Amino acid sequence: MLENYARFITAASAARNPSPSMISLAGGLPNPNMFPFKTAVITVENGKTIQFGEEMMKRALQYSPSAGIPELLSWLKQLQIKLHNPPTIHYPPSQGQMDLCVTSGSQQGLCKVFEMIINPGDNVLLDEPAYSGTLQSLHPLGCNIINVASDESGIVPDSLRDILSRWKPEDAKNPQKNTPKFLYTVPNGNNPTGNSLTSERKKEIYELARKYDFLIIEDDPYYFLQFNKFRVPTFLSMDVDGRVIRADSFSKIISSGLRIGFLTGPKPLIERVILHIQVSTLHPSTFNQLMISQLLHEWGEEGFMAHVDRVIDFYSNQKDAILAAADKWLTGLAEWHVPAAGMFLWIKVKGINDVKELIEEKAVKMGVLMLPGNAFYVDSSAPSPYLRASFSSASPEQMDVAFQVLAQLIKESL
Amino acid sequence: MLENYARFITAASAARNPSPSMISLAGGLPNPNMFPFKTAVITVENGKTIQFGEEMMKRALQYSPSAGIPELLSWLKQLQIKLHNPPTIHYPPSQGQMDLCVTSGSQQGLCKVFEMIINPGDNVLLDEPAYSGTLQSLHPLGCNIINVASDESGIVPDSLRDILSRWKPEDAKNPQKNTPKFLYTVPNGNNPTGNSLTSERKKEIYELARKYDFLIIEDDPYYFLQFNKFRVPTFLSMDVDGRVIRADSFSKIISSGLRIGFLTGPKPLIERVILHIQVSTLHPSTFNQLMISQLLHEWGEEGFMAHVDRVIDFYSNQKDAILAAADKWLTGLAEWHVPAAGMFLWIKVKGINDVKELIEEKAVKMGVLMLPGNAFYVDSSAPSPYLRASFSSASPEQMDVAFQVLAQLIKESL
Ligand SMILES: *Cc1c(COP(=O)(O)O)cnc(C)c1O
Ligand SMILES: *Cc1c(COP(=O)(O)O)cnc(C)c1O
Repeated sequence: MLENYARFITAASAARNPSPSMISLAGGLPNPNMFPFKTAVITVENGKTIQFGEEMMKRALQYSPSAGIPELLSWLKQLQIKLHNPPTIHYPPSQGQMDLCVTSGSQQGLCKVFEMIINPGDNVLLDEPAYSGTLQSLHPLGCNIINVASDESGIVPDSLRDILSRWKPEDAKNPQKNTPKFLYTVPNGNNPTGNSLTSERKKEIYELARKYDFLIIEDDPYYFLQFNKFRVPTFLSMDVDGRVIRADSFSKIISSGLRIGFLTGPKPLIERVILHIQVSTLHPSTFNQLMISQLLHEWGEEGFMAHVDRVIDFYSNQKDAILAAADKWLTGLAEWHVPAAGMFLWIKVKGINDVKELIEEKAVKMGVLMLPGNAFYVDSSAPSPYLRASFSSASPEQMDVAFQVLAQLIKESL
Repeated sequence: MLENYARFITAASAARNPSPSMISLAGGLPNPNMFPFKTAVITVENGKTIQFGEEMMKRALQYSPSAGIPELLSWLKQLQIKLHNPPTIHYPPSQGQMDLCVTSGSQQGLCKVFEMIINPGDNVLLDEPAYSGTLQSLHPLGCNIINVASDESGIVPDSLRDILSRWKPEDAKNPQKNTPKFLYTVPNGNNPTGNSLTSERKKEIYELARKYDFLIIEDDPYYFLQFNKFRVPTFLSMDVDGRVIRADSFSKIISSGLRIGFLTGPKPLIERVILHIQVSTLHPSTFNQLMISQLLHEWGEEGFMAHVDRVIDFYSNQKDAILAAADKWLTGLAEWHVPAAGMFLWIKVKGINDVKELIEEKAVKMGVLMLPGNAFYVDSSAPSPYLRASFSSASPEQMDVAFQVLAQLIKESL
């Protein structure tokens, strides 16, 4: 039941109801034999070709369960246990028993989670600069976003401690005190900053979240792109309270265009999210789930982790290329921290108040496109000296050209 | 864009903002080279094979525009023009210029439309019995659902006229008065009833929508499954005012499991749906959209309509089969109408109050299920004499078996 999670949940979310030998005339499935696609053959780099014969193609073209197809869900649960060993797998449902939901990309799960929790006027916690997409999702919900200080190691727990001191810990379960519903964070390779939390910080933030009793929403699309070969423990692995909701993405690792992600957290909150899925998308593409599931079952955890290693090596090499181009052209004209994960470099330009002018007007003129930092803040009209540079795609030639131009422009703009 | 649809739009919906030079480092795309699927071949029955070579696979696995791929959108826009010729294609944006959105199933779009529109306390109109999935969607949004009488030709205009008589026409644009936001209907082959609106009723209803200035939400997943070979004009075809939002579905025709449908309507409302999508699913599967696009462009409008004709002929034979089975076993035991479209027969059992015990314990034993009517009403705890029978899949033999058992169980309680 919802009873320990009710203070977190909206009146509308709580109001949702399920909306999913034997000759049955009771179902509402169309006839699959009418669908025009018949068989599929899918090629896999140095891998086993995936084949959908006639009967698997009928499955793939047909409706399937809201939470995901059972083979994928089971594979992903075992993955989570192997990687995070969450203490909640062993608890009753009311106490936050770990559960998982395949979603249509990890943004879908996150959005349904924000929609589940937020009433207008609710207080929520995040560190700016934050992903512009999360900001635009929170804005129409009408909550006050309360900014927590961050630095090259993510959220500074001293700043969080100081923000929360405006309440008493005893206020949390008092329905008349507007204590924070949650803290939102991207712990690995934050977009735009590139910075990651340390485990020391995570342990410290987790104790605060216990002390003031709010949820941690751990949005982690670069979990599998950490450049340090030992991965940092997640909030999920330390979640003794069942207060963590985790969003994982295949968008950087397997495919972004396939729209397959997954949400993991306390069963009663996952159930709310699934009930919302049941009246919207109904489920993620059955076809794309079968493609991924067949790949992952043939790979095993081991083949999966080898591919992740391969992808990390590529991004590591790209990261070294962009840092060298920056060392070359931008030293003394700008500041940046080495990215700990992900695909972005966050550059603070010296001696210029707002950089938006410099990029939109002048850089474009020169055939170079960087992104200004403005859209990563709650007040995006405030001036910004930062720009986000992507290193996922550019060649070393193109990075060299891009930074000469940026160097030229920094200097000309004084 | 908004001011004259603002009256229909929630506060949250209107607050949403957009959330989507030879060298660009400004982009947020992962490298598609890292994704493990390299090429794909999908066969089409008596059609040309769909091939994703190396470069088209990279595109299929990558993010794409929130409203859909440009080639699917243009092909669908030309389809709507051919089938419906909406008055609205020539209007400026603000006055409701026709626009289209590809969605992850037609239900995603419907859900985003209800959410975009409804504030707690709002009045909405519809006819019961209605789709249980629609009812579960509306329930948590807190609106007053006002039932409109329907019969075997669908919504009865005189009932609509009488209900609306409780409001003044000139209160519609009074912000302080709570006139109906919209009429929701499924005008071909309503699930569960199988009945369809006639064009005369459509004209009448449209004129009422104009008089009381509400929107029509035309949810039309069986439009391509009409058993009269000449299709009824749609609300979209007569939409001089730009007050019609139309949801189309490929689910019954091409594939339910690919999660591709689309929404047509006034650009300012479609714009609101898109902005919601940009912070949730982001877009529908690029892979699935490209498979469908290749299919449709190769077929052209003619191959598409020939395919549709074959699906109608198939379902039309199932309809005949289930009707014969009904005549054989149920004459003088039940009442039903012949379905005008869709895949359901709706049966009233005579001389019984609630079928729920009759089916969900007594008939399950003999190995037969049909859906009790309760879930198709706003108050599902009320007793129902009705059963919904699907004819999409069962063979004529299994139909005989189910109606034999049904006939028997009714005898055992007459
Ligand atoms: C890349 C990324 C994602 C992934 O989006 P999906 O919906 O999983 O495709 C989510 N959040 C951030 C901040 C990202 O950078
Ligand atoms: C079958 C059906 C649909 C189809 O939904 P998709 O999201 O397009 O699969 C929608 N509404 C009703 C009433 C239906 O019966």
